Parts: sequence; C-alpha cells; structure tokens
Amino acid sequence: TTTADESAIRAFHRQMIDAWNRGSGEGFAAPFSETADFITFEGTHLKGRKEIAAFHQQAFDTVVKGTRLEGEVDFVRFVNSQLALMLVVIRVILPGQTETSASRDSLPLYVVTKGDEGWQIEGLLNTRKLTLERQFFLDDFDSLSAEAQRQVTDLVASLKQS
Amino acid sequence: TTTADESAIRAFHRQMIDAWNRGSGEGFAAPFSETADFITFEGTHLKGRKEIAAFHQQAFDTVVKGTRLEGEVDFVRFVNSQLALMLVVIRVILPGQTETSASRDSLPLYVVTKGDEGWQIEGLLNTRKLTLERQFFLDDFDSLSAEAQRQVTDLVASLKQS
Ligand SMILES: [Mg+2]
Ligand SMILES: [Mg+2]
Repeated sequence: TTTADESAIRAFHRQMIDAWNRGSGEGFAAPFSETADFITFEGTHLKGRKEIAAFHQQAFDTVVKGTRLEGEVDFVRFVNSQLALMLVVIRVILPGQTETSASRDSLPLYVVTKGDEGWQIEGLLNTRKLTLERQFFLDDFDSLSAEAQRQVTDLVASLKQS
Repeated sequence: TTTADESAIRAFHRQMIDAWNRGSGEGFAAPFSETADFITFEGTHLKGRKEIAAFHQQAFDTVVKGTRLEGEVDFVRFVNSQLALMLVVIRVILPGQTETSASRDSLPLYVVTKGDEGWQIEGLLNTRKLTLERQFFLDDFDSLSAEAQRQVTDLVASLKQS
C-alpha cells in the first residue's frame, strides 16, 4: 500500500462534496464502480455508478436543490492492499440557512476496492447519525399514544408558522 | 463462490440476533475479525472482536437490558470470491413492550471478507433508518428556535407522565 492509494481514497470524499455543491450527479457518482451498492438514509438502494448519478442529479434538481454539504474524514483503514474502509462525517446546510441542520448529520461508511481499474467505491451506507439525546427523545415520542404524538406534531406545525 | 459461503454470511445475522437476545456479548462479537471496525448509531467506534464483545456485554447488562432484537436479510451480494456485502433489517422491542420502537429501526451494512480463517465480519456500520416523514419532522424541529424546541420537548415530557 502506498501514500498514493490513501490519497486516492480520501479524494473520493472531496469529489463528492464538491459535485453535490455544484449540483452534479455525474460528478457525485464518479468514484463508484459499475456494480456498487449505494444505500440512502431511508433505505433506497441504488445499483451502480449510472443509477447513483441519475438519482442524485434528479435530487439536486429538486428535493435537495440549494443545500450545501460539508464534511471530512473520520477514519481510513486498509484491510489489505486492495480493500479499504473509510468513514466520513457529513453535515448539511439547508437552503436559506447559514448553519447545518442536525437532522441531516451523517456518518457514511465507504467500502473501497482496488480492482483491475484501480480504486473504486463498491459500497456506501449513508445514514443519519443520532445523538443519544435525540435517540431518547425519539424513544419517548414512539412511546406516546398516537393521540399524544398528534399533539406533539401539531405543536411543531403551529410553531413553524409562527 | 458456494452456497456454503452464502449460508455462512447469512448465519452471522442470526448468531448476533440470538446472542443479543440471550445477553451474550461474546456471542454477538463472534462473527467479527480481530481487526474489525464496528460503528454504532451515535458514532462509537469499536475495534476488534474483543472490544465489540466487551462493549456489548456491558450494554446488555445495562442500557439495553431486556430489549429484544428481530431482523432479517435485506440483501447479500458477492463483490468477489472473498468479499461480500450484506444489508440487514433490524428492529428493537424495548423492555415491557410488545411492539418494536421505530426510534430503533436499523439497517446495518456488514462488510465480510474470506481470509485465511474463512468468513469474518471486517466492518459494520449500524445506523438508524429514518422514514421520510420522520426526517421532515426532524428538519422542522431543527428549524425552530431553541425556545420553541423547548416547548416541544416540555410537551413530550408532560405527555409521558401522563
Ligand atoms: Mg403505541
Ligand atoms: Mg436555530
């Protein structure tokens, strides 16, 4: 394993952050292999570079238009000379905002392989990172009756008016 | 690749579910290699079978005592003859309850390698799976002022009395 190997894997996170930020689905998908599994936070499964690009272009044009990503490496480890794991911290600023929304905090795991064509992402699980405090809040919420939950969601709706 | 290979990887999810359910940290850690990365939902990093076992025994004795896991395979794919990805659905019933708490819904990704010693889990990212509806609720919450958030958390606390 080289310094070159490690630099290539790390660069994937920057390639993606920057492509998201300029709204490029193809840029975002570029590090991925043609067979890669991409799993989104709500359990959507995208299969391969092309699907990953198509899904993200559409998203950048609609449901995350105007959002901004920021992020950095949490760890990179080589399992062997042809396989690495990389965990990355990602945060999201929603449009019109200046700060990141905790609701979007993510800690994706990248599974990177060095094949015939060199390093590519073969798997990525992108999930939400919850704080313990947010976890207990959700536990509490789910423990409430549907009627009590509705009081809570109604209060949230009335406050966002408002 | 064999049927045997696939059966071995799948069995890991059952080994873990059953060990959790009988409160065995060593049982839960057994499928893992001595170098494996385990990342919990709030970003805790456990390194290797022994740490994974020590952490989980302590948890089974305290903060998740009396919880029950249920789960099933979502997909298994072989990248090559020595590397597989496996996504698993996990749900949790909190003690005293008969139903699973949505707050605990998880979709872990297992990274499995076939080394000198045969199949072992080398990486696992365990995160919370959010529905789109829960995501938008959290986005709404985080968009509120701290004072509005406090009204919401106070209401939740008053309802769980109650
Ligand atoms: Mg209920
Ligand atoms: Mg604010």
